Amino acid sequence: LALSLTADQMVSALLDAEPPILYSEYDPTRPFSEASMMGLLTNLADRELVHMINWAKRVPGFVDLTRHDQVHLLECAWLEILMIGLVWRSMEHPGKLLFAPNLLLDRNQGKVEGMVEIFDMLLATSSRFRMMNLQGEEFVCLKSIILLNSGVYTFLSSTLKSLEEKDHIHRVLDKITDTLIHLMAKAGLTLQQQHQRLAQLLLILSHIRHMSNKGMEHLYSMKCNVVPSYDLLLEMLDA
Amino acid sequence: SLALSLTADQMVSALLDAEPPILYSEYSMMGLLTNLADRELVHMINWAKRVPGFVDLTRHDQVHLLECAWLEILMIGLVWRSMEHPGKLLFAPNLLLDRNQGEGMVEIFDMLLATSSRFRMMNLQGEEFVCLKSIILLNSGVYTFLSSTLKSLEEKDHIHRVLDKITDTLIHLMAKAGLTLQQQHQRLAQLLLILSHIRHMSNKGMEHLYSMKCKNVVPSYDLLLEMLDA
Ligand SMILES: CC(C)=CCn1nc(-c2ccc(O)cc2O)c2cccc(C(F)(F)F)c21
Ligand SMILES: CC(C)=CCn1nc(-c2ccc(O)cc2O)c2cccc(C(F)(F)F)c21
Repeated sequence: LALSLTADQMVSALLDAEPPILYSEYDPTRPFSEASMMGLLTNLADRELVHMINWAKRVPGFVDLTRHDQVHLLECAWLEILMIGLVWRSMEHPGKLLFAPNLLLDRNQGKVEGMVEIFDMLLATSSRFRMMNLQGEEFVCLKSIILLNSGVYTFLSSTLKSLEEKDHIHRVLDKITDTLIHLMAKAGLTLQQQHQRLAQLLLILSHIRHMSNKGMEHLYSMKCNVVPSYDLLLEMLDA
Repeated sequence: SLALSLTADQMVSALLDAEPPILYSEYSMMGLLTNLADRELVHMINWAKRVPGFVDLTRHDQVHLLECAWLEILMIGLVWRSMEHPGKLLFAPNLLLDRNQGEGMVEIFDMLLATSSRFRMMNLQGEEFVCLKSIILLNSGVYTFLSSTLKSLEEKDHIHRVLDKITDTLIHLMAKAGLTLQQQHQRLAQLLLILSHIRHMSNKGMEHLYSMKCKNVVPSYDLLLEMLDA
């Protein structure tokens, strides 16, 4: 089971679980309009969705959850997860968001003003990871943490099983924390640097939550989808 | 620079000394929060000026931090107040609400409750608490300064440096309470992850103000700037 993994076995499992990078619908009309871009982002996200489920089911400890909790965690975290993907992808492309390898946009290219604030936010984050020289093995830990953390406070409670599930999530989070710290020691950071890096990394998740909330906000503000329903996800979950 | 030299114990002591008082609700739900919020904000600005590192920022930077953190700061105070009242939110000593007295915003109410209860199972400590509060003041708005000029870059480093001193401070508090090296970093992580949840609740909150046509209760950049300058 998942709580038994060493830190080395946790990084390995997480690396192996990695989803693939997808391409954007090939050769769209350029220049873009506001909706054409959104049609492209939306299409891409939907296609990534399928793969994130495959990825989520291989996150040590995810499967031990009832289906209901697996869905609720994904519901809450999916955009955050895409967004950290993006920001990772974009690190060595100052000024640009690499949504797909055939879809690399600067702040002017794509066609709203609330959108450009998010874009700006994604760019900032990406620089920050670049500044911190974020490592791949750290990124997979962070992405996993996002998955297990984002929706855990809103399980709601009561029943003993509801408490068990929350307690299990929290224990997996702890091993991921042990894993991050292990990577940091391994790399030769002092304890003090280790603690500090861990904090700096985790604080960034709060910004990623914020951006997701902003993004979700916008998504709900179109008369179109375009946001995976509970049943959609449940289904996608049964093997 | 001052702030960067503090010890873990001096940092905590500065932070406890700076705590706002707990105010009473003076005397519709939106009515009561607005009355309370408005009075609390005055105190929050004076608390903020006392957070080590914070006055070393430019006034425009102080304002942006506050503008970004204000609801999360209210909210976290609320969760800490309610910690010892499971099932209830202690808005004020004379305004302690249960889930059922909770029109819209029962979602936010529930989340608030869940956070409080998370606090309670964690045995969250007053000293840890004040450290998290400060972390939020300095973290929530730092990624959106605007870099550009040399100053804005110097301001960002300085914030990150203070944040690191709050990190050392939390760890010190845990090492001193007896936690093992392992338990220290797991607890530091559990603490900070909760902050994502607070951000989340704050955003839902704002969302809810705008759909209540209550956009007005928000402190504006200029409102904030005038209060700081006093
Ligand atoms: C241009 C802006 C402000 C984007 C925010 N955003 N980002 C992605 C996304 C899709 C795939 C991916 O891998 C990573 C992503 O971040 C995305 C997908 C749908 C809607 C939005 C939104 F929120 F803008 F409406 C999205
Ligand atoms: C100005 C307004 C109404 C903000 C909205 N607000 N304010 C507080 C809050 C206020 C003061 C305080 O001491 C503690 C609090 O938690 C609060 C708590 C729960 C939900 C909301 C909601 F949904 F309106 F955003 C809240």
